[PDB]
Amino acid sequence: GPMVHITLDPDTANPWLILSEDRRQVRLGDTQQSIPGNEERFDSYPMVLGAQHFHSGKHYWEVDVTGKEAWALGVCRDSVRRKGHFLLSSKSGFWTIWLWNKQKYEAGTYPQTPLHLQVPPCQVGIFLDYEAGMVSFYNITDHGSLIYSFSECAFTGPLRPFFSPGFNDGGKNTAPLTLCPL
Ligand SMILES: C[C@@H](O)c1ccc2c(c1)N(CCCN(C)C)c1ccccc1S2
Repeated sequence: GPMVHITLDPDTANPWLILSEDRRQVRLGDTQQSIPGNEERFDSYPMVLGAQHFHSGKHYWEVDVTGKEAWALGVCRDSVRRKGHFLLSSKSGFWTIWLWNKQKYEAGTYPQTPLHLQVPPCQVGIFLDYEAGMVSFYNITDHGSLIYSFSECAFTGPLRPFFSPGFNDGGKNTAPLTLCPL
């Protein structure tokens, strides 16, 4: 079925991230880790990919975001740029939504789309339909209501799950993103 056990890919993880031993949780650290500058690693924001690659088909996973003031979630092309600054944009191979400033939910269209959520999500579901060209986000706290769906996505090659537990801010947003057991 579509549900997939996601694990995080340590080789992609920005040095400001701390991954759990089981690679099912990620949080912001208070200082940068000393780790390699390999080509796969995101170097400018606290971002990490799932290890799994999606070439086709339907895939679903859930993430716990309880109480965090910021986070970003979704899917991206494996071929996205890893080094440097960029726009988390569905014009650049990212299909993402995010929260920042405790209450500002946005979809990563270009320009960005403000999202009005009646029930702040504590868990988010991400449904990828490769052949349908869609990435859809569901509010598990609100009986699975639709947060946002990207459609007409140009998918070529493998996609990857995408995560950020926040940006660097001073160490306030310290709780992890946790991949829910399915
Ligand atoms: C504009 C778009 O390209 C972009 C790129 C990288 C990131 C974000 C947005 N934001 C939202 C803006 C935050 N900023 C004002 C300090 C994030 C939200 C949650 C976790 C990480 C991030 S990093």
